Amino acid sequence: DYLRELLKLELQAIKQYREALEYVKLPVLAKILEDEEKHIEWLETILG
Amino acid sequence: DYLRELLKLELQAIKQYREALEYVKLPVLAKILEDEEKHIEWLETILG
Ligand SMILES: [Co+2]
Ligand SMILES: [Co+2]
Repeated sequence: DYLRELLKLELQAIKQYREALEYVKLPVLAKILEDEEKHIEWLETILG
Repeated sequence: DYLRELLKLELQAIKQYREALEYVKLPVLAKILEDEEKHIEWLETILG
């Protein structure tokens, strides 16, 4: 569950860095974004 | 605004990752703190 909630905060993180990338195209949001996709997989493996 | 939002997210995040890293010491989670630690760095720069 805590793992699950970080699984969703990370999820949320994705959708927002997504939109914001969409509107300001700062390369840097780009890189963090990819780090949150990672956090996801790390989470998923740990998770269900 | 979206910048402050992102800021808040990661501050949210950094906070739970810590408790989680607290309750059970899985190096993955700290590996994720350092990431969220870079992002906040970066968010701060964009925020100047
Ligand atoms: Co993350
Ligand atoms: Co982050």
